[PDB]
Amino acid sequence: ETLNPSARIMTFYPTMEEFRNFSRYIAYIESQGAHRAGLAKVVPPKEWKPRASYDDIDDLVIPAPIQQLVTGQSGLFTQYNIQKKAMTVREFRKIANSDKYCTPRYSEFEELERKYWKNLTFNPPIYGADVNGTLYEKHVDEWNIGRLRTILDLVEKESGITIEGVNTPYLYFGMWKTSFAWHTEDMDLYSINYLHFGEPKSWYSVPPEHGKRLERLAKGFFPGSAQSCEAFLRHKMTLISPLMLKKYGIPFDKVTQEAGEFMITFPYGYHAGFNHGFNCAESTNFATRRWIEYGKQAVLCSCRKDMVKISMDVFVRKFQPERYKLWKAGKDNTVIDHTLPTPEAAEFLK
Ligand SMILES: O=C(O)c1ccnc(C(=O)O)c1
Ligand code: NI
Ligand SMILES: [Zn+2]
Repeated sequence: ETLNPSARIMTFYPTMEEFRNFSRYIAYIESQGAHRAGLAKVVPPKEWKPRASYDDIDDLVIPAPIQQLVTGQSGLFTQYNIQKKAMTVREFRKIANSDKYCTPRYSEFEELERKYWKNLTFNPPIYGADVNGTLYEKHVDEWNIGRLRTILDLVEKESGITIEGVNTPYLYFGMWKTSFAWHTEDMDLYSINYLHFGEPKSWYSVPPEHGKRLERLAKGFFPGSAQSCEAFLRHKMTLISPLMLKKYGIPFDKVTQEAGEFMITFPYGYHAGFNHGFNCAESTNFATRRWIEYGKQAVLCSCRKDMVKISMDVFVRKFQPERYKLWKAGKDNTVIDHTLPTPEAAEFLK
């Protein structure tokens, strides 16, 4: 509880030697208290690239682009998705850069941020979100989102189950004012986000240790949603402005991600944000030993079929054998300490 006492978003510039073992570097950033913010930025070494170029992708199909209709006022919004017809990246980029949807002119990011919160209910944009794929070359051995080699691999290993976007990669083609609503990951997992190219993506984050304060507040503002689902934030429809969070005393931080940067999110780290203009991001979830307890305790959406539920059985039997029978008989009373680094970080703590 002494590392990163302010729970602020940290940034890391590893060398190529530090960069190589993905799981070990996550254990390192946690030894530095990065997980306390819920969100960390890792800027990869200059010589690292995941792809020779992106010249060849115009013909790539976005099967289900989503028009984002936002309704609300005074810092509180609900985002509704309108599924559009499939389109090629070529088609998507022409719409993104057209006068009707392009990024407005601005000086500071604080200026663009005001325009985002002022305008998010007007001129609904299109997000090429949740596209099954990867833009990593097959030989890329470091921080390859298609194969991170974390203990999350036990899901597919033990059961054969693949969960799209969770243990497989997703691409996201943004335009100006496209959004991701406030959410934690499925099963309160970690996630990795790489911005392959284009305009920036801005992020807000609430520290895991304060996640419950955010839920209590969301539940107050959206009482119908709360009555009808145990975890409605997981619908990823709820936008809440940082001025509202400030007004109700929720600690949050912000950060802008540029092309070529990774963002890590941590178990129970609520995050939200928006794209600045035409870009492309890739992400997936992953786990460390610390996640197992979060997985066991995650409150899952109780109202949608096709919602992600992972069996924790394999993880408890393997990594917590002494609590297995207790947990099974429904008696495992463990309280999560959000400040604690993952066991794998021992190495870096003397
Ligand atoms: O679309 C995004 O940018 C984004 C960012 C962070 N997280 C998610 C998610 O679906 O968890 C989506
Ligand atoms: Ni996310
Ligand atoms: Zn639900």
